Amino acid sequence: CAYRREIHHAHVAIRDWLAGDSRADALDALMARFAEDFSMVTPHGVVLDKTALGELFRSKGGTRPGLRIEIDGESLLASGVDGATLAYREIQSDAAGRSERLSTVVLHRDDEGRLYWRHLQETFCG
Repeated sequence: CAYRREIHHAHVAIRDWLAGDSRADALDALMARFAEDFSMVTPHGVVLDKTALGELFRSKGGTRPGLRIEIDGESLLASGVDGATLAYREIQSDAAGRSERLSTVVLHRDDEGRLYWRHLQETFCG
């Protein structure tokens, strides 16, 4: 579905950016997926707004060569005319190692079907 697709495509863009295999003007296009009022809770229990996430991604561009990101365990928790809330699992692996986290995302949709990230919370596993 469109929601599952957005979760996957966003992470492919994130992976390419972190690995240094991104398209031209990649970061702006990536940050455009996030709503103005986006907020997230990282696995460290730290809160980041859109501006803060953008600064973080800027500093991390190309820092994880060969990075691979796997998304699975997607579950539609709620959905309506304004969007949906879903849960999923994210696995990251590179030379430095592998990490697993569980996430909850709130996606906002406009009438043209376009999706924007409104909220994201992640929790480390293992």
